[PDB]
Amino acid sequence: ADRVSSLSNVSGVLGSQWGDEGKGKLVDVLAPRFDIVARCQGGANAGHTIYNSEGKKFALHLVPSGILHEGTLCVVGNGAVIHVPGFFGEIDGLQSNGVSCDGRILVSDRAHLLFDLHQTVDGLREAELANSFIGTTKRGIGPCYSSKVTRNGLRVCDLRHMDTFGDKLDVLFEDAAARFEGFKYSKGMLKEEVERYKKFAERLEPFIADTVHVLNESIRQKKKILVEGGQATMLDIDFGTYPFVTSSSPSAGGICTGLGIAPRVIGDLIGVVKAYTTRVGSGPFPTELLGEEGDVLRKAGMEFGTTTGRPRRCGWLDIVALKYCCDINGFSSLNLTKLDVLSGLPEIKLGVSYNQMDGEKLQSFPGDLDTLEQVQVNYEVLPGWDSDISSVRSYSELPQAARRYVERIEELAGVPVHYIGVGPGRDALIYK
Amino acid sequence: ADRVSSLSNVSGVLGSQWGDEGKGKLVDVLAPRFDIVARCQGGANAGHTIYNSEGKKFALHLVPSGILHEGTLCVVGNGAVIHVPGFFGEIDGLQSNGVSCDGRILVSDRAHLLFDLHQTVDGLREAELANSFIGTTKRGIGPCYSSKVTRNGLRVCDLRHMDTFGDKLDVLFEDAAARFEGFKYSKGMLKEEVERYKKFAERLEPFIADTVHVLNESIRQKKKILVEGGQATMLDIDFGTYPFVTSSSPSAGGICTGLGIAPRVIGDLIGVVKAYTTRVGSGPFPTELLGEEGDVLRKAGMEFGTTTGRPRRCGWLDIVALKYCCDINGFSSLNLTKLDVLSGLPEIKLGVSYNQMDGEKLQSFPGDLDTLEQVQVNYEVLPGWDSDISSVRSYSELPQAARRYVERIEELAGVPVHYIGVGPGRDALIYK
Ligand SMILES: Nc1nc2c(ncn2[C@@H]2O[C@H](COP(=O)(O)OP(=O)(O)O)[C@@H](O)[C@H]2O)c(=O)[nH]1
Ligand SMILES: Nc1nc2c(ncn2[C@@H]2O[C@H](COP(=O)(O)OP(=O)(O)O)[C@@H](O)[C@H]2O)c(=O)[nH]1
Repeated sequence: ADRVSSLSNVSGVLGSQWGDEGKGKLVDVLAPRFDIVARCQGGANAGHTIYNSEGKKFALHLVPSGILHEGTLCVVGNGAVIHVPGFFGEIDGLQSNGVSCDGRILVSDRAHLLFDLHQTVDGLREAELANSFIGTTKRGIGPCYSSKVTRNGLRVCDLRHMDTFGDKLDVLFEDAAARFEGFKYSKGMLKEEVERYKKFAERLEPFIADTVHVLNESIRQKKKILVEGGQATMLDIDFGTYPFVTSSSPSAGGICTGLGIAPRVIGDLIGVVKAYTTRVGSGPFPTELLGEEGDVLRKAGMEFGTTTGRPRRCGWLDIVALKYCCDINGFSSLNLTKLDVLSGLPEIKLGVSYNQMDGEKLQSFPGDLDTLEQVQVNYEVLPGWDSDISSVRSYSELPQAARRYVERIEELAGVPVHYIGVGPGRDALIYK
Repeated sequence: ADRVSSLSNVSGVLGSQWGDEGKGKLVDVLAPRFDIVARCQGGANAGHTIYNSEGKKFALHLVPSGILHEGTLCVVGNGAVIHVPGFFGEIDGLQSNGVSCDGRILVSDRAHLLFDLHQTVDGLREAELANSFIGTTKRGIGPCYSSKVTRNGLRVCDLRHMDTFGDKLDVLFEDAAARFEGFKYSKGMLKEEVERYKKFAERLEPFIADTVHVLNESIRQKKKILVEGGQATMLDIDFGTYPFVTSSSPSAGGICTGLGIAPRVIGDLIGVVKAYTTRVGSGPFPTELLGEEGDVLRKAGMEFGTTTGRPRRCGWLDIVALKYCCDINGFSSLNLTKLDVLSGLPEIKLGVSYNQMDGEKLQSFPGDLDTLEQVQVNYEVLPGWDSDISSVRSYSELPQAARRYVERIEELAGVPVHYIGVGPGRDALIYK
């Protein structure tokens, strides 16, 4: 079961559901076998939680999970968005925990910039909207990618030319003001922003590097590279549950557009499938458990915001969406995480079919929410088990009902399971 | 030289420079060998020009170039943006020219909608800006992709639920008004838009289909599919000459995010490289020829807007950019087009190296325009020729100086040339 040494020159870990499946943990385990670990999409809005040898907790945002290994180079691709202030704060927090970052992190010169501006703008949007509620989710991710699409946003390369940075930054400052009256843009406030990032440019300079060239050059030199997926594909701007999705492309296609590598060079793709689904926030949720069964999962899995402490909605594993997701990415294998959370459940259901409001079986996963929010899920109950498995390291040591579980999944999904998570620890992973 | 039968289950044609390289022509020639031809990115803003057997001129916008073959199904992927009014106008124009479209064109339900709104908004932007000039380029492409990223835009699936379409459309109508004072949004004007697209929904209905499912299902059934690239990768939102680029991703990664297919399933990728570069509009142009040499190319190649008649800037083939582009996409081969345009030139230069403002050779293509607009190109003059080759069908029949040309290119680029265009006609293509 040498799964660690079976991976190709260029491999990648992708989330196959919604929210946090625990990709980081896997990336941390597989990282020492790779020369480079790169984040291709998203911003610091995410948050991978990993633990070292001593059991020390680490919560990453932008930095790839491979940062805990000396011989590994972390890279933030061009597909990403960087909130420079928060970035350095993240760096400082790692440097104080004995983890050096100097010369071990590359920042794509082609990656766009997320200013505090986008953050306040993001907030202004909801303030007037139907009123999305309670949560300091001032993640200016949406607006930043918009500036990018609009082509009026700034990129990392701009910090090398502070001369023009001024008249390049005021342009989107002026824009935002024209839109919201809750923004005045003082000419004095602009002066600061320039002098602020002028200082930031000094510190960030050694990190900047031609991400596209470096990566491609690396491949020519046979350097192994593991791509860390930002979020899940069900959250994808195109394939996810629109409009309830992210403005980024968490799918496999995104690793090409976010890193600048050829689709032909991408080898194995491990899809992280949590034993049960968890959707954070409003949106369609077929397998959603509003009853005690959901409460049991939530507490056991600790499905609560790392900052907000808000409970993530839970439910049974959705195979319909998973199968659909498998096709889109073309996963070589899968990492079935948080299996230890299902312990204690007498019955564990699986969403297999999708019926219409009347009773017609759908051949594929619904695009529009109109049809999706009105579906009749067809479950498949399986024998559960009452046994703490957070200690099982070998596959054969698992309960018969638990083994039957992964097997039924890999059967319906079509893709085999090579990793089974039974604990948050770096050590808590079973190889199949 | 059975290049037509060498292509994989899923192949694709991509532009490797800027502007129009003549991808459509190739797609039209290769189309009859494929079961499906699909457009993965962009909107009607493009415009592929192809000719049938009788020599009839056809100018496509959204519809893939494979539309001229009966046993071929054209597909407009989820990555695209559809301006429904213009679409039907394009359909009507094809139906009158004896080309039926009923049941031969699929429209992705997940593809976003480009309303006249985005068109007027796009215009409002430039009106107040530094003043981009003269040109009815009211292509609301930029703003539409923005609505998408913002997640407040509408998609094709919404037309199936006109009930909510109303309150879903007014949302971005209200938005635009808040931004520009040159927009008032009459409640009466909204009423129309709803009743307009309510009628459009009736006509478009038979075209709509789950693009993602269909395509993937097709692959499972071994149906060949050829992807038609929208524009070129040097125009890519991430990899192109930002900010002078399009809001879409014309690169290979884009065919994944635009169609919903696995990166592992994409086979051959033919990169269309015109014999000389042509950049339409302002932006960095290293190999730009402002002298007579440029005028000769422009007239011979007919480098003028199909609608605006404006002359496209011209120059020598840029190998630096090409090589850089080759890596990003991973082209299996290349299609060297418009070779017949180089006839008459005593000398033909090739951009090989890139020197700094002082004299330092760059290892890679520049990201920021600051450095790019200030480079010293290092050419490589080759023997030209004075011979009308618009009649040469075999490779050996070409002039020695012309053959030496393609060979030096495929040598420096690393990827072989399999197609050489010597005329706009369907028949005017040489196989190497
Ligand atoms: N109990 C348990 N927790 C796990 C397991 N795998 C991962 N986790 C935890 O689940 C959370 C996963 O979300 P997070 O890592 O923030 O998101 P990611 O970006 O998808 O990695 C982390 O806090 C992990 O330490 C597992 O097998 N069992
Ligand atoms: N002279 C000449 N014209 C060509 C050749 N191949 C294509 N063209 C024409 O060049 C133009 C290329 O732009 P177009 O095809 O609209 O753009 P595309 O979107 O890249 O296909 C078209 O009008 C073609 O008919 C060639 O080998 N020689």
